[PDB]
Amino acid sequence: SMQEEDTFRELRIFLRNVTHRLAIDKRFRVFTKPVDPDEVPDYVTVIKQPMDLSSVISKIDLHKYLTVKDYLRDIDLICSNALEYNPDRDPGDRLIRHRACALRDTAYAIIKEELDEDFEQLCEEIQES
Ligand SMILES: CC(=O)c1csc(NC(=O)C(C)(C)N)n1
Repeated sequence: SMQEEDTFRELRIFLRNVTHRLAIDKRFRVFTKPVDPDEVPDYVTVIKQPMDLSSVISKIDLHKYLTVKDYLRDIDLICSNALEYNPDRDPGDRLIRHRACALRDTAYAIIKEELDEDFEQLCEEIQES
């Protein structure tokens, strides 16, 4: 529909504003861009679906997210990716995991405070239709 395309447009604008805000936070600078193939050689070893905030922006612009739940699955995957690639006790692996979870917490907190439940409900009923 033309009204249903309005509400997906509204969704994307929201997901873009949220995503921009994770991305400009110093704590999450390591989640902004794909991991450098030189800087970290053995990443593509044990992480099978890389995900990062710039790829999330590109999935929005490509109309890949029809609901917030679908967006959050990709934030979950960033956080989940970081915990899996940094499982050691080291201070380097604990700084990264803490940042990851603070990314997840911030994303969910921003949505809980600023996305009307009903708006998300309408997004799911259109997608489910
Ligand atoms: C994106 C991500 O999960 C990531 C990027 S670099 C890194 N962590 C490390 O390179 C050390 C060895 C410091 N733990 N994690």
